[PDB]
Amino acid sequence: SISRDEVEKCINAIRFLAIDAINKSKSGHPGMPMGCAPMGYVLWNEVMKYNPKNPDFFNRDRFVLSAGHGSMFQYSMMHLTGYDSVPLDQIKQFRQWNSLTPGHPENFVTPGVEVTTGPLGQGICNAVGLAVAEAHLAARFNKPDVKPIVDHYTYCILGDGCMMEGISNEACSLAGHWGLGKLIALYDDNKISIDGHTDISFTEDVAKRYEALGWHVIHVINGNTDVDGLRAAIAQAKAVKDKPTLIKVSTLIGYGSPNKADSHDVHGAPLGPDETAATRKNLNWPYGEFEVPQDVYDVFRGAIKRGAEEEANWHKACAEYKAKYPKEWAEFEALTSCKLPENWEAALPHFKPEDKGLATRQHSQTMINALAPALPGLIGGSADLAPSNLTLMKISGDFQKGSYAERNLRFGVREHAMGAICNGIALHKSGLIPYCATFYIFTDYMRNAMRMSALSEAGVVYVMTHDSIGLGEDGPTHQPIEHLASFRAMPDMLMIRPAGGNETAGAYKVAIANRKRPTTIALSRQNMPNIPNCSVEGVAKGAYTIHDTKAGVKPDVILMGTGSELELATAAAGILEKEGKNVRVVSFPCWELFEEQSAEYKESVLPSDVTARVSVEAATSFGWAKYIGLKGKHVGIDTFGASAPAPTLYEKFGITVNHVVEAAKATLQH
Amino acid sequence: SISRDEVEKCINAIRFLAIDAINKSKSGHPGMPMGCAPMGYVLWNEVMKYNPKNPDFFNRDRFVLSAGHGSMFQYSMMHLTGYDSVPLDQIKQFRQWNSLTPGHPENFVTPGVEVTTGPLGQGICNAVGLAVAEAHLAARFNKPDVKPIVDHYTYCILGDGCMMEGISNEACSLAGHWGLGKLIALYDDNKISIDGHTDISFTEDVAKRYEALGWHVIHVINGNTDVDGLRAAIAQAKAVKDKPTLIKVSTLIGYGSPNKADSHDVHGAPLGPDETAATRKNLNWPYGEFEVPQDVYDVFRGAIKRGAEEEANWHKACAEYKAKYPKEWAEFEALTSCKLPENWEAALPHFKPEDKGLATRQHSQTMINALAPALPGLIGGSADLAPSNLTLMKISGDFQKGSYAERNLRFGVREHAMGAICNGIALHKSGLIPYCATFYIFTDYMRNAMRMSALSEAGVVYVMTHDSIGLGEDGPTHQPIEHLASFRAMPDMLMIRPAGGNETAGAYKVAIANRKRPTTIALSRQNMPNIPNCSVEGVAKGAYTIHDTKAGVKPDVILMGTGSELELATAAAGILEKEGKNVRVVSFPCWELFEEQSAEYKESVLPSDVTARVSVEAATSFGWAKYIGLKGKHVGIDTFGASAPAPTLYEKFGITVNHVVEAAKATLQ
Repeated sequence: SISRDEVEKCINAIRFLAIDAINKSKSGHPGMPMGCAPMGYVLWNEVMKYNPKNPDFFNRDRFVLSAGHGSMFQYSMMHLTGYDSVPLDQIKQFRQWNSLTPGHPENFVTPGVEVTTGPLGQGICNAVGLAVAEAHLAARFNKPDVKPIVDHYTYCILGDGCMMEGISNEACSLAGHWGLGKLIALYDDNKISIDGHTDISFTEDVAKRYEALGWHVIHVINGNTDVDGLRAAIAQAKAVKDKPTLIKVSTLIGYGSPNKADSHDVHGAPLGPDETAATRKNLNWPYGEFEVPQDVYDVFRGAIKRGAEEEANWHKACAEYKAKYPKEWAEFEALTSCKLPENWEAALPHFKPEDKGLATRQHSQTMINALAPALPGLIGGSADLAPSNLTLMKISGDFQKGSYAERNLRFGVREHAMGAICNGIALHKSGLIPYCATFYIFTDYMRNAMRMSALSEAGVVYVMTHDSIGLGEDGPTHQPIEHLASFRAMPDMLMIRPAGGNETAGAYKVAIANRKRPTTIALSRQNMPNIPNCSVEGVAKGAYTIHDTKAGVKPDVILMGTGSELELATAAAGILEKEGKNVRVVSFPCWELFEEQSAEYKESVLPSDVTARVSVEAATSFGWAKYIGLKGKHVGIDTFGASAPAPTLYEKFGITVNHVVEAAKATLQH
Repeated sequence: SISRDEVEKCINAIRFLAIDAINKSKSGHPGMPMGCAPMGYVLWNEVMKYNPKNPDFFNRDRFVLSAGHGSMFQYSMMHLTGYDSVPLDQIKQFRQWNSLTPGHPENFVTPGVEVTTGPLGQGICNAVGLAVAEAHLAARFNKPDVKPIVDHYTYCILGDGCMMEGISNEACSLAGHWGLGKLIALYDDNKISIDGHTDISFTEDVAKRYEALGWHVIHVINGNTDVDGLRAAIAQAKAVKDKPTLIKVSTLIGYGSPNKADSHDVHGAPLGPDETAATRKNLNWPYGEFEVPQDVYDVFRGAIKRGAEEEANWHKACAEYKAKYPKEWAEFEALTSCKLPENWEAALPHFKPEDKGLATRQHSQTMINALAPALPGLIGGSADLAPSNLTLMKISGDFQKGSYAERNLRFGVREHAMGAICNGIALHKSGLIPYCATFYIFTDYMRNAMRMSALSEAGVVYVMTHDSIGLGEDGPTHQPIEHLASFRAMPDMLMIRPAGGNETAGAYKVAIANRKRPTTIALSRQNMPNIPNCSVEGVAKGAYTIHDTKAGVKPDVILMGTGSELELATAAAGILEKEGKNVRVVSFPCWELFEEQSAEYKESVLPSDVTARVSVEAATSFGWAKYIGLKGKHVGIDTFGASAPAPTLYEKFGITVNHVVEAAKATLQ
């Protein structure tokens, strides 16, 4: 198909597209793309299965750049191979306003970028999730007597920064435990990022750690010019079926640059005009700024016909599968379409006040088991112990090596990777709906992956038990206080705190409907009543009125509560009513959804001329002023907790009916 | 000396103290204390150097329980050996209100508990930092011709949960790289250690991973009864001087329980009455609830006399060192007293408006260099960032194997472990004042360690650059939005966002003064002016007035800003004044310190009858209603950012002088 000199020319086109883009932006990271260009050549021209004119081709191989600062690498490949999202005009707007070439790769901007990377380590974990999705669907759907309808590899390029982050060890431990033989990680072993060389903080035996994790390791000593060995390494990775593979590819950062190759300076600053001149000379490249030779395009643009044929062949496979297995095909199509099934929502049960109250962590278990039969894509699990979490799907077993069709995932004590792996599962874009679960307090371990769900529009459902001092004796290491505020402040993340059974159903209904935005649901250890007028529909409104003393009469005072504290507000209202006050009780399960309601709706709940307002929530008062104002009062806890039984903690910290009444009286004086 | 039989008796006394305590509390984790009891016997009765009547003995070995759910293990040991913080009556109040025996070990509650653990993985990291402290002080102060004045080991017990958490791989990578030969980690390898999960989720070769990280590894195949082998393992760990040692100790969780040993049930629920009587039977233990046999006390309480001797010997070594090295001794004593040097605060420079503006990340570099010569305990560094950041102390070099006396630490891309390591450095209680640094956005990687700083009353200074969309082109993966709010909400963490040089000095003055509470300082990429009336002292008030149109006259509108946005408030004030308004400008560098002021002070800054209020900050509106009210307006950004040059981002997102002016006009109604 191609000569060694024309491969070399193709390799250098990748290099100079990156270099010239970063010179023009005056911002960015040329050294990694210069070192990785040979891998890009092999991956995009010889190995990966994809359709550049259809980034949504179900059975494409997935590529993730975990080393996201090297974004000009991926954009160079995508332009070269004919993706319509990265024409040359977009290369020339790297890092500019409203370009499709942001500084770090972003799935939500650029068709053909699978996930969002940049924060180091996230990408490799997302790749693990993408491989889980492939393995799961392959196991559930492939039949032995016809061609496979699910069969693709997951490729990830990562560097020393990714290898230092603990999240990567977590995820790679899991990938080894699960035997994910279609995950292939290419490690850019170039001895750098931002503090000199790596002999300064990073002298561990990375290949030996990966063996310890259950990976197959292959060493490419010369990733600068050994294209044959890169091809051979990738073939050997494919022949190892039962373990993920790490290809350790030694490169020179900034390869080509006479003066700045193998330096820290080429990591995170443009080469600049002088050195770019010298690099063109040194690599014998006569082509001008952004000018890729036509023969190089005729090579890379071969991906267009090759991808069209791959996709046509997969359609052939699917037609033949459908012929023999129409029922299974119909299920595969309905799932992978990402359309939610007709009537799934009716699976959710309803509660009456007469139903004896349960903890919302128990309601949540009810919801998971109600939904799993209705939602073929529901998949997930815990970092915990589902005894102390209640998050298993009774209809399925445990996902493991040799039982990849099973739907319950056991992450171990790996919160951060669990989140990022879930991102990958959702962003496979095959209709899998990932939920994951731990104590709410341990959201602090996994905060960046959770933010990546919100940024990348990945509808992960975060099911978070033990939401407050209600957990009791484990004490303030385990008791959330700031956490609700922290997620309310986070853009594009729903933070739902249901009070009772209906609102827990309501919380899950919103979470499932939000395929493109994550939902965190804060759940109690302790029992709570089913309060009259709490509803499924009320959750969707974010805040809704559940009591007025007198219909049609403006409240004297508004009491707002959430979750386990809503009952303090309803009880306080009864007391205040007996003194002749007109009280409105508002349940506030989701602030974000209340802000998505009309002005008229928000005013109907919280009339602007009623400033006598109390909020109650076993969490900080921080943020509450948005609704309680300067003249209102919060009943909660703004300090850390303490180690004691929950009923003692509620009394000692003053989270009580009597304090709600006192506060209501204070706000009536203003 | 002691017989095998008397040892066994002592081991069982640990087991039953823990079991009986957890039965009474009806809450807790007996399995790990039952499996680790032999290690406890060896460590407390034979190996560790400590004074149970002086938990502040400078040269004590440090012990950290990383597996913090096993807290009754440590409390049992402390009680048996004579610590006055854990009398029997406190054993009987495990997990109760205001006891000295909280569910997880807490340094701020119980003298003799060194750090706060429970969140898995934190303890091993904090142990790395305690080892760093010891290695550093030893290298700075020990002299080759007299007995050392710094010489102690750092012991950590950790389990499968800590081993699965990424933070521990980060910290153990650093400990290997640094060759921390006085760190000895005892790994409770009790598979069924849950979660996860037996041969579910966790099948990696932990010993091989640790070899990869540069550790020496020892296997104790029978941690249930091989006391001789545990003794030998610890001796071998001490003989390896140039690597941290992992002793992999195979135990049966719940050892002694005939029906629930080696089960998930015994991990995190009390044995209960039936299984406790069975265990009493199975272990041939006749003694009643909380009854430690006197002959077991006479063994364990030997720590009193041994501890007094150890501490007297250390005092002897100190007298001999002082005789020959009186200057160096004076320095050691002043540092290790934890008292801050008189006049250290004078080291901070002052700025005036004609001084050309700089980025607060540059001001912070100035402050670090001003303080380092004045503060002998200043130590710290960065997570792969000191060129973009600017956080090196020019008076010292790089902490590494062979140069432990140096004060700049290079953590690599390991933000979470950096923070926990720093907790350990602080909580060595030897005067070291740790700072650590990264882009503010990456606080999300390290959030639990930061929260542990606040809970544990550790005075770590978090120096966080690139605080906003002012960073520009890296885009929304790197641009903080919710971060200021998230730290404002965190209990007992100061979140300071200085505007200009004076406030940067004032942020550092606050941070260093606070040896028992952490400070996070958010710093800009971009330059900003030195604004008139900004001051060191104003930062300590948290919010303060920097402009009024007319002395004596009540504002019509109050503009409040922080950091790089304070200039937008001052410029907007001038425009509004030219129209005829009276304007007050308030700088809001630290919300926490403002809330510590008197009601009269708060009212002096934010008069209650003036409700026309605008806040401006390149961050979310969330939280700001506390000061702007329902009628006020925020100029900021509540969405994620975007990848473009910073000036473009400020204009597109509406964070401009003109938007402050328009917002102010809207609030005036």
